[PDB]
Amino acid sequence: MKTEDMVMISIDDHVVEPADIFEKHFPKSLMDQAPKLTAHPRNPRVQAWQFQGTVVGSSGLNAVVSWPKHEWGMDPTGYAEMRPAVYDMDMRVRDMDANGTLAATLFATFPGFAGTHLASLPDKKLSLAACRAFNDWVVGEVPDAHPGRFIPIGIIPFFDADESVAEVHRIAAMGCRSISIPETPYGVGEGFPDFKSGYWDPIFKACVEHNIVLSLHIGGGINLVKRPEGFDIDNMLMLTPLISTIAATDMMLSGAFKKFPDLKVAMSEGGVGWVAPWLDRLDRHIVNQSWTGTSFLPKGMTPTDVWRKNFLACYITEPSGLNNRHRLGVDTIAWECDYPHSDSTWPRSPETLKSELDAARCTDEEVDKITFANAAKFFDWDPFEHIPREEATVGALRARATDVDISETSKEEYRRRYELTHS
Amino acid sequence: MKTEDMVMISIDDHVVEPADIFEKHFPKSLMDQAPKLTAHPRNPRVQAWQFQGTVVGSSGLNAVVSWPKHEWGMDPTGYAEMRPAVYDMDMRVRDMDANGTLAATLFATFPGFAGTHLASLPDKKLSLAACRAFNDWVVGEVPDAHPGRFIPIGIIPFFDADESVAEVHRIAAMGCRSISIPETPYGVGEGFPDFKSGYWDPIFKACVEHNIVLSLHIGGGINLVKRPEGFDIDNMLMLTPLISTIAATDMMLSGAFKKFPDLKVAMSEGGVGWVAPWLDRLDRHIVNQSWTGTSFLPKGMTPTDVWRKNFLACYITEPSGLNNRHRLGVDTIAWECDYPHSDSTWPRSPETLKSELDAARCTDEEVDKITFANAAKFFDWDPFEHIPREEATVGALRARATDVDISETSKEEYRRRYELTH
Ligand SMILES: [Mg+2]
Ligand SMILES: [Mn+2]
Ligand SMILES: [Mn+2]
Ligand SMILES: [Mn+2]
Ligand SMILES: [Mn+2]
Repeated sequence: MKTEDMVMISIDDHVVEPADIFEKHFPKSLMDQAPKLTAHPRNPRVQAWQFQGTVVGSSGLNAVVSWPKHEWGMDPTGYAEMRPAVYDMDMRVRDMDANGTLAATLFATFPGFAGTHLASLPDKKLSLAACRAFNDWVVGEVPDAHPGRFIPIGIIPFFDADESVAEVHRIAAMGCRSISIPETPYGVGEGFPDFKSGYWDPIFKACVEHNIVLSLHIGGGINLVKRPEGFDIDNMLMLTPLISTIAATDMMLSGAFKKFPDLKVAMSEGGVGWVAPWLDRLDRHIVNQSWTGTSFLPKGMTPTDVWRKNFLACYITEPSGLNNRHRLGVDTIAWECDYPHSDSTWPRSPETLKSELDAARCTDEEVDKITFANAAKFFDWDPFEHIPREEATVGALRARATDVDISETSKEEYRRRYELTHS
Repeated sequence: MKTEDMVMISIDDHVVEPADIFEKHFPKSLMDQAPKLTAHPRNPRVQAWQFQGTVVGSSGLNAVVSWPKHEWGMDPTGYAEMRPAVYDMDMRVRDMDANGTLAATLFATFPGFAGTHLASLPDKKLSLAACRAFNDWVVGEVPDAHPGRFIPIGIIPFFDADESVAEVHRIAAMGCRSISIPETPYGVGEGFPDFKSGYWDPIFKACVEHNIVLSLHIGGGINLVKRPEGFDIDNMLMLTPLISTIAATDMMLSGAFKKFPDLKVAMSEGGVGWVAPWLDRLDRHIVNQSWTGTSFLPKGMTPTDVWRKNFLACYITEPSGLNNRHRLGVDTIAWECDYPHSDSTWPRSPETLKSELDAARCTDEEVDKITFANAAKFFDWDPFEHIPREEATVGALRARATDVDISETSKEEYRRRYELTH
């Protein structure tokens, strides 16, 4: 197979919500309490969202596409500095065309990719309104404005189980395929109930009823880990995506799959390699403990069986990861772009992934599984409903974007263009 | 190769120090302050070590050898309940013969396998004395009494850098090949200095001068991870050996290999599979950050280069771990028995490992590397100085031990035998 004939669905990307999202979707009677854009306290030159006495904005590692690498950093950033495609979905699909990406899966910024910023705030009626307004935009408006380009994923008001169940039903009917939930809830704020407590069971139940995937995105497990005093960016960047073992262990040992055997879990941005040693240890534990007469799994299943039925490993780039694909089961590995994060392979995702696939001796069947078919089955999404397959390939989408400039562009030049646009 | 013809060195096992260790090795002038046996406050049926107003005993997951599985647990256990081989080194070598194990590497129980129990106590003169007495026993007496069966490994009084350097030099002269140090020092107690701070540099320097390996054994990383209030033994037991990524990242990014290019680090009981995804991310980071003109690594070296020269991955059983052996470099993977821990494969270590090696299509040369030759080279230890190779194989050692009973034996029966004896 040629690079140009790949079909690529990404099951993990990120969106910066545009400035009018709450003007358009917050309840009118609550509008004077809606999230509003203000200058960041540490950067009058960039805006951020003020909500319930808090201000939050985008990190400068999470919207870096096309920036020179020396401009990447932890400091807050904002619309003026960003390539417009990070916040303008009309421009986003053009960047996706240029990268050969058929579909993307948009994790939230302002509410938290798992909704934890809304869950941290004291007025839960206000936080609930903000959750529903966000879902109305990212689940309803965006996928319908760009049919076939976005896999609908939302968040829930997980501080309130009954309201979370209601929201699952509500966004299921809007086409929601996944909800992003905190991967290690006991690590969030003061702590929320863990998966073993039963607190999440009505949410798990409603998701199974709608075939909705739980996306457990990295970023929670790192907050569990004590570090030495001096903040080491490089150390954090190294550990943060390599410890999905914690949340996956929690979910496996919670008994969730014995109670809900059809429950689906995607370990978003977790990579591949962590799975193999973890399954080896779990598999051996179940064998060695079979004398107890019970386990956290449905009867007659090994951990590897449950991996293959209920889990999806998700990765951007990991050349050695595919050397255990037969251990895991090749059906359980899905690619992601992670646009516009520092870890994204944009705008060379096809070439970068194809080189790894070729070095791992992937067959064409395996290429298709990893680049789109595993994700499409797991998220119950038809990639060619709105865009025929011959028009959905890397080569065909790139042919629509020969005019898209993908060269390195300073955040200062985006700012100059932004200031010209808004005067 | 047949099972019987393997040669097996374990670079990670554990010892339960016997009752007379401090009677024999603690300074005579301080004997009234030595650790002394007493009833364990949480289990009066077993003894435990009292030292400086604390009492610590063995865990029932760390001396399980021959017990029925339903008897394994986190309750304290003691001499009376243990198979004698766990604390009696004359019986230990017979259990090693029965398992086909040529050599073992004995991590401590009472001081902490990295000495953190001694470091937690207020009187550091007594803690230093206990450290030196333990090293005298486990580095000096035990390997001398059983030549060729134990790779000498010690601990250090790491609460004091000057005393630690002095002790490295002292135990190096006794044949020490490794020191076990806390893998994540900032998580120990209220926190000790991390590897990046430079505090450990004179210790690293002394180790390199004697070609002594740093053993970073699992168990410290888990104490960094917040858990929910509701405890799940299984959750702890599942996570504890799978997060060696933390301490390895700390050591890699500390700059220690830039300052000490020959420093050697063994990730004891850490498994294998964590390495490949971690090296992929480190290799990528160093490529993508090369514009900075700085690195935590020596010039002209990638993270994979430093892995191959400076690290050893250590594992008991991991059927899928060898599927990235060429990624890592097959010279960097070493087997371990972890006797007498719950994770040990005793008394069928050869059979269990061989099945994994065959399934991974290992060549005879790769078999020899993983079972003994990588460890022997990494720890600069000659496996055939006292025992010729022909007499050192699984089959030859097991022929020494055909009379050794290895059947399941309840801890109540060991207690019956123990109490008759005493
Ligand atoms: Mg139904
Ligand atoms: Mn992501
Ligand atoms: Mn990311
Ligand atoms: Mn061990
Ligand atoms: Mn162990």
